[PDB]
Amino acid sequence: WGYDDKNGPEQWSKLYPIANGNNQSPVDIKTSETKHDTSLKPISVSYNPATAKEIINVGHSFHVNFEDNDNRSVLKGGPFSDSYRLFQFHFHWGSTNEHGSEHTVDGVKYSAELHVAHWNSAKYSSLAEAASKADGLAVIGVLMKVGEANPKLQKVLDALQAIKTKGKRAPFTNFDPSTLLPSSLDFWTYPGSLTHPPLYESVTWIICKESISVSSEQLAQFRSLLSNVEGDNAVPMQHNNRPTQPLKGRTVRASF
Ligand SMILES: CC1(C)O[C@@H]2[C@@H](CO[C@@]3(COS(N)(=O)=O)OC(C)(C)O[C@@H]23)O1
Ligand SMILES: [Zn+2]
Repeated sequence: WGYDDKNGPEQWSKLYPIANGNNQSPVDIKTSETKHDTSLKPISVSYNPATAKEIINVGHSFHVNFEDNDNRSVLKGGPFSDSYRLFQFHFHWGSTNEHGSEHTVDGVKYSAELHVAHWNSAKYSSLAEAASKADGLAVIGVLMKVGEANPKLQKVLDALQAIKTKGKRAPFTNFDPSTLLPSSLDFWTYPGSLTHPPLYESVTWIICKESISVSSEQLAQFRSLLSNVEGDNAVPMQHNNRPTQPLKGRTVRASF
């Protein structure tokens, strides 16, 4: 699977029927229709830089994995009663600065989007087990607006030269991804899914209202990553964001 014309988002329903489900992500957040929930507690993240493990080129994107054998790096608060264990973060981008984010706010598309994923370690004992549970995954989404260079992305960006082609991987250690989050953690939350196959509707989304910046050149670096295996003709990763999906009755709650 990928985002090309033949194997993109529009063709995912073929092997994954859940793609047309009632809890799919991403979605367009309409602020006039969100419901402020007074019960929503503040988002609390506490990550240990030592849990950073490695970075991998998966063909359609790349992601940074974290050791998730214990609760050294966790997420709490918000709409959760359980503690969620950090295990990965990655980005989504588009072919041009005009688009790239997965979620949209009042129809506005941003240039990219950061996803920090965690799994429910209070109820399950592994990502594999939690991945398909309705309450198994928690993912923070941060909209990235094209503008000033984001120094926080530096380490991530510098590591890409070692995993240029599909399947390459390299250690990525000593990094706390909470340093990538916006100053304010006011958020929107709704029940959704993974935005890439298998598309399980096991994700409780936490979308930050505040965006973070990224320069046009930094985005270029993402797009310069290759989706081909070493040796083949270079084929740049131009985009990997899935179109917004129907809310189908779901209510998007706001912590503010
Ligand atoms: C690079 C990218 C998109 O992110 C990886 C992998 C497969 O899908 C994901 C999607 O997670 S998401 N986009 O719902 O946060 O689901 C998991 C299993 C959480 O890993 C994510 O590809
Ligand atoms: Zn994602």
